[PDB]
Parts: sequence; structure tokens; C-alpha cells
Amino acid sequence: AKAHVATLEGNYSDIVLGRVVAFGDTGWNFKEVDMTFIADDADADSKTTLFAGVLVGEDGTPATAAAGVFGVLVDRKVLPGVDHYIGVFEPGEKVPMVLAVRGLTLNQLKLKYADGTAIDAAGIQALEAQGNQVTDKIVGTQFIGSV
Amino acid sequence: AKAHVATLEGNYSDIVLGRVVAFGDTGWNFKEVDMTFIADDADADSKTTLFAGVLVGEDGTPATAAAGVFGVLVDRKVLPGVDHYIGVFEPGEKVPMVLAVRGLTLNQLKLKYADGTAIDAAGIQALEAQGNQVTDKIVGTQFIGSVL
Amino acid sequence: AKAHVATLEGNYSDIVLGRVVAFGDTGWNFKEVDMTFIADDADADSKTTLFAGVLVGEDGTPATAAAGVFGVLVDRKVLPGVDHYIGVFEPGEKVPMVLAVRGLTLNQLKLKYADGTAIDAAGIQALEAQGNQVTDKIVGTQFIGSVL
Repeated sequence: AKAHVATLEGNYSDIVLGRVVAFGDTGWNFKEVDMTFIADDADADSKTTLFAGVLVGEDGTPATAAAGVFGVLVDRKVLPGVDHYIGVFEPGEKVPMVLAVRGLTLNQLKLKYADGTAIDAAGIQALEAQGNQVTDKIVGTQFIGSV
Repeated sequence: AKAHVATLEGNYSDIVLGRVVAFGDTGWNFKEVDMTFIADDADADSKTTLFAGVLVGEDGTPATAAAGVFGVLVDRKVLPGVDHYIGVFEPGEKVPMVLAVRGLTLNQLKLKYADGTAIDAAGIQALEAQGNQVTDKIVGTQFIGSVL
Repeated sequence: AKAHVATLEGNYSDIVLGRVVAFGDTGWNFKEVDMTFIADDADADSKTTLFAGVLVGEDGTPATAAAGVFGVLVDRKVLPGVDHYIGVFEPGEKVPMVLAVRGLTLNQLKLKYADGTAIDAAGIQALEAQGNQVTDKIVGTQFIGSVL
């Protein structure tokens, strides 16, 4: 008897808190690389397990350790509320993804490895090292019950 | 016989010669780290030994070598003439202080290790590798007793 | 049937496609280096072998491998269409040159090593360590005799 329900909370802004806007080149911050969108050996209807905030190395494989951390995936195809991207790609297909590399302020709490685990402290060094600011200073919000 | 005197030389903008104004995140250039303000072992009211321009690592320990250089202490509590913070703290307590990290131009001549010695030619790479321009072309100033 | 003919091809802004300008400094992207202009063997009246887009190390030696790339030489003395410095510097002299290091979007098709060889894929890593973008998405151009 379970009711069919859908949910949506959070936006792209919550991932990219801040950004340096280079006057001479608006694209100075982003590197575009190709990754496997639909998982391999899966049905055309198998929704991809790629989500905003997954760390990916410059090669394109999602990062499972501090070693492979190069950037943050912010592609417009994997933002919250993007649902109808089903079957438009074949298994094992490689399609371009956009990544943010340098000159950004990132939300510490939402960066996650390929498995979804939060970024290790040793991994934060890679992001901090190159361009970016990683900060967990977030206000949060209260909805109901919590006066 | 030792007439009490005080001196002021330099200020905040005399170290951070230039800054890249990040849009949206105005704190893109700075980090906050907890540091031991009053020495762990010292008199209850001994002034802290920290001075502006001292190199500091990621954990807040003053950098004694190029290996531990991460940033430059910039916080307002250590600027010249801010001695009114004496006695407030207690030995062994750690207090946050702002550090400068990236996107800045730094006056080399005022960067010194914890011991007060001048920055090393190897440690300069760490600061420059962070996205900063360490420079030496400073006009300087000359006072009475110099022919101009 | 021989006539004295001269030609000009390019510009300065096709190497540094974009640049981030800092409020504090308009010159924190670059670095000035001491470079040898005329080799120690070629007589005084001979053209220099450098060109805009040659990768150089910090010590001023033109880059020969991906492990030594530090910046791109974009000084205004070697821009295309100048050609008036022949014989002004005797062999072995050392002259300052303006390198471009940080905060740039750099063309790849014009970057080259010491001998003119194109930039290796593993040499892009060194140049992006300074925080720059190496982009190949250049429309190019096509002159008379071509369709479109």
C-alpha cells in the first residue's frame, strides 16, 4: 500500500559555494573529460551511479582513494532532479563530462568517493593543493519541531 | 633610567602587497587554524612569541623548515601595536588564527621562520607553488642620514 | 625574377588566449627571468633562435623535457614582426625576459620545446601544476583558395 513519492532537496549551488570569475576566460576553472556514463554490462535502463560530488581523477575513473583525486564532477547531466536520462547511452559508452578543478570553494560535507564515502582528510590535501578552498563551515537549516 | 618607549614599523598591507579578489567566496585566500597563543610553558602573563609573517604549517605549528611551510600568519591579533591582548589567554590553550594560503603577492623580506631567520631559498617554492608571487622588487624607504 | 618580400602572420593574443587579472596586482601572473639572448658561438650579427611559446625552466634554460617545464616565454622582444635586434647584443650576453606562469589559458598548438617539437602529453601536467589551462579548442582560420 506504499504511496509513490518523489523527493528533491539541494541544488548545484550547494556544491560550488564560490568561484573565481576570470575576466579573460570564463572557462578557466573547468576541465572537460570523458567518462563512462552508463555502467558496463548493464541494461540500457540501468541508471548511472554517477552523482554530483563524486571525485574523479584526471583519467576519468571515479576516485576511491586520495591518490586518484583530481577534481569534482559537476556535470549538468547528474544534478538533482535530472531523471529522464534513461537509455540514451549504451553500456560501456564514453561521453564528455565537465569537471571543476581550480578557483572554487567547495562544500566539505558533500564531496564523496566513488562508493559514496566522505572524502578522507588525506584526500582533502589534493583539492586544497591545486586551486580550491574546501570548507565545512555551513549554517544548516531547521524545519519543524526544532524551535 | 630606562625611559619607557614604544615603536611602530609596518602594518598588514606591508606584507600582503597584492590579493586576488575572489568572487562570491571572499575568504578563498585564507584558512583558519588553531594555534597555541601563549607558550605551553611560560609565565602566566608572558607575551606570545608569534609575529606577523611567520611561516606556519597545516597543523598550526610554526614552520622551522621548508618542509613544514604551508602559510603565513596574518591574523589581527599579532599585528604591531595590538598588545592589548596580553593576559587574556592562559598557557596551553589553542586559539584560531587566520592564515594566508593562495592567490596573493607576498613581500619576501618580511617572511621568516619561527626562529626569526629569513625565509629559505627552498621554502619559497612551497609558497610560490601554492599560487602566490613571492617578490623582491620593493622600492623601500630611506630616512634622515641618507642623501637623496 | 626575385623581389624583396616580407610577411607577417600572427599576434601576441593568440598565445595567451585568456588571463586572470588580480585587483591587488596586474602583474602577479608573470615572472621575470634572466635569459641568454645570443648563443656563445654564433657571431654577433645573427638572429636569435628563441620564439614566442618556447617552454623554459626557472633557471632560464629553454625546456628540453617535460620534467623541466616551468613557464612560457612571451616577452615583447621576440614577438613576430620585430626583427630589429640583430647585432645589438654580443654573443653570451644575458638579458631579462618576461615569462607567463600563473592564471593563464594557454594555446597548445603554439607551445613548443627548445627545438620546436610540440608539447608532450606528460608535459601538460607540469604546466597545469602552476594553475593554467592548456586548450586545443581553437577555431583556426582558412584563407583564399579554400571553400567556405
